[PDB]
Amino acid sequence: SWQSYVDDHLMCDVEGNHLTAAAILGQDGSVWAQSAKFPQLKPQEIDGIKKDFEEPGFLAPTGLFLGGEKYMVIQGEQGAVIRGKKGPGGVTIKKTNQALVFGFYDEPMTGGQCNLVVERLGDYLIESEL
Repeated sequence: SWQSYVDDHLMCDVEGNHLTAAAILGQDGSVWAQSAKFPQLKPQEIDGIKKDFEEPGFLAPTGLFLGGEKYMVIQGEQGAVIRGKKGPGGVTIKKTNQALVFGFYDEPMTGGQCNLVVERLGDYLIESEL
């Protein structure tokens, strides 16, 4: 289900650590599944994300805001992945055909481990035509 993807794919422990929160939202902004601590995102934030996927670099000067919190944009994949850092944590956002997979991490988990779980699920949904 969309909820087993969140709980079993995204929240699966990678080297003992797991995401602080995860979710799959439809690109219209609606939540299909989310973990318990996932943030309430604003409309304008979901819009900035979609705009950065069309015009990469759109978010860098201003920051990646999620839940009213600022993230500093870090290197991603054009039109495919947006990554950010906020102190010892960060977030990875993977764009699929119909969705947006989000992954929030906090130390001791690393960015590489968050990228791994988030992007692999994203490539799996993309394969299933989602």
